[PDB]
Amino acid sequence: PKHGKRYRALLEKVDPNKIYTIDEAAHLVKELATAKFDETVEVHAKLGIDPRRSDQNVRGTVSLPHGLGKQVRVLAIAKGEKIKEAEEAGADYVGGEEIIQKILDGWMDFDAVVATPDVMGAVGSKLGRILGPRGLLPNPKAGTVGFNIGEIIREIKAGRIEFRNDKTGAIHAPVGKASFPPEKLADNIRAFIRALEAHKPEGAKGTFLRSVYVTTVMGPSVRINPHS
RNA sequence: GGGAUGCGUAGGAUAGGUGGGAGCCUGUGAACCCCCGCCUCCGGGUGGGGGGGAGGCGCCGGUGAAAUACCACCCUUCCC
Ligand SMILES: [Mg+2]
Ligand SMILES: [Mg+2]
Ligand SMILES: [Mg+2]
Ligand SMILES: [Mg+2]
Ligand SMILES: [Mg+2]
Ligand SMILES: [Mg+2]
Ligand SMILES: [Mg+2]
Ligand SMILES: [Mg+2]
Ligand SMILES: [Mg+2]
Ligand SMILES: [Mg+2]
Ligand SMILES: [Mg+2]
Repeated sequence: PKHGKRYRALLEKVDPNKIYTIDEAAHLVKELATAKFDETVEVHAKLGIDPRRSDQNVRGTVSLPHGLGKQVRVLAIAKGEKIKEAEEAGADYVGGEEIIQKILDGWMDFDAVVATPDVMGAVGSKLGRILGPRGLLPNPKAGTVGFNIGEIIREIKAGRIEFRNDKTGAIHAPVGKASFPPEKLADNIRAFIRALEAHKPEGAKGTFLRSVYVTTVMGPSVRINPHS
């Protein structure tokens, strides 16, 4: 069949006609985590926007109240003293334009890139075609470009996530782990939804949150009332 | 309501987008072989019947603008 026995059992646990409250889903989603690791919990929403126009894009970051339950390998590219501000903030890999060469050669061992605006000329032109397609190019809207490198790094290390609608008008984010207590999952989920709504495009017509789902890495989805 | 889509070059090859992902499937039957429906760019994709009887997939690496298992929300175009 299309799914293995493990996944089939999980499918029994969901009412496919029910719209769950966030509180309920918080509990349920933990039951939907039966893979052989501590599964990330995810939220997905179908947005009432035209992804074809940039002025109706939804893109930002939100600090999850309870963090991500995952460490983020952070590479910072900075010039001068900012190089130390970076290291001190806890950056995994630190460097200036010199390390651009490493990435040009194929080095990709990191999850997030942050940089001072003053290296963004080189980063953009040298790394743009490498980091861009990977959604790893530092960017104001992603909160990954700034002179306050240490504050950015700390926010990211503290559980700040980025979200950006895809070309189909959908949007997705990790919001914790199946090991989180349900109340904490619930908080993180709301935090994300709130951040989403704070980025509703003025021009967006009709229901913004057309649908909102919660799920686990390897499990089925649960449809939720975003305002619960 | 149900199901599949998606093929420049390179790449094992028909790579839809994004997000998750370090695991996934498998005596509730792997590889492999035969047959069939639908689709087909004639490569295959996808679903199923029969045989078979324990391995298969991903990661890694490689190619690439992008990387594949698995899962989720969607898109396009299509079927029932
Ligand atoms: Mg194509
Ligand atoms: Mg293509
Ligand atoms: Mg994917
Ligand atoms: Mg990814
Ligand atoms: Mg058999
Ligand atoms: Mg069989
Ligand atoms: Mg024959
Ligand atoms: Mg066929
Ligand atoms: Mg076949
Ligand atoms: Mg048999
Ligand atoms: Mg899922």
